Amino acid sequence: MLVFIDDGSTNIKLQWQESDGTIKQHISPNSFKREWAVSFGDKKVFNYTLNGEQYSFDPISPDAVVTTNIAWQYSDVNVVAVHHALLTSGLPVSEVDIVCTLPLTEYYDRNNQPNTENIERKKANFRKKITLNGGDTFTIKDVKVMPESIPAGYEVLQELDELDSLLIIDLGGTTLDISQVMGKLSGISKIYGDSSLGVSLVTSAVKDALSLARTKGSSYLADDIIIHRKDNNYLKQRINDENKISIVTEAMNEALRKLEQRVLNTLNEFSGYTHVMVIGGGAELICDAVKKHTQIRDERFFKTNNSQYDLVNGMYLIGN
Repeated sequence: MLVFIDDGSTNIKLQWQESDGTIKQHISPNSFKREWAVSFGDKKVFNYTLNGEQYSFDPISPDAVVTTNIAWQYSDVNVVAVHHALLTSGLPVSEVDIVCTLPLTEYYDRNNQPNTENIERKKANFRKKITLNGGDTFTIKDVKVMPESIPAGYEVLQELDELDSLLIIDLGGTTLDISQVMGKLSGISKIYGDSSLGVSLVTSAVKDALSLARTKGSSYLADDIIIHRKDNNYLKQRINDENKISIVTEAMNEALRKLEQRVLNTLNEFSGYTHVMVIGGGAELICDAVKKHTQIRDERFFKTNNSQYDLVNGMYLIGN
């Protein structure tokens, strides 16, 4: 069994192909604590032992998900989170070969060449043996690693000429990933990552202009205000105050301009691309500005955003 794994900063997504031919997907949390979870036998608990330390699944509010850092990708918890996903996936316990991920700037070095040191370190991490109290665990055999953003653009790359060059612009909640890839994924010419640029720049500007609480509830409100920014009636309906509307609107417009400018300034470091692709949760917010700035023709511009499984699905298409 070959399992494709998107072990990102907020959760674990799996994709694999069953005996017949059906493609299955699964998502699991990244919430684990460094201690034994006790049960009086009333609720289900997962107690693990990895290198020496013990760990347990720590179920928390789907509203308090913690975003992890780069170092997390080489930790014990990373390994436990993957094994836990396999255990709750539905797959039968067994030996499995896997493909996991490393962030763009971790997979590649500043010379745009694959950083062998990091990749090998990622692979060695899954060699640690794991046990589960009260049951058995999967056994990870072969481990391959893929960079994060690029697989999401494979479907498009597949139809490009190897001499063609695709500029993949991936704007997320808190980060920006840009990479120039040769047609059919026949090579990489340049990679660029910014960890302080994302949709949050606009979201925080909105939360601040409304004095919204820190609750995730205000996050949804802010998300909605951004989504429906051009529909003044939607807003009047939401924010009850013509004055608040004007205030939130210009704070939002100001934040978006700064967003567009910062993204374009980074794009100014790339050159030689023939096709452009914009993806990520913030794709809608910069779509127009990049199209105008790159002056690329419509048949050479792509917006393949579909779902949260885009990445792992792309990984699947590449190495199924």
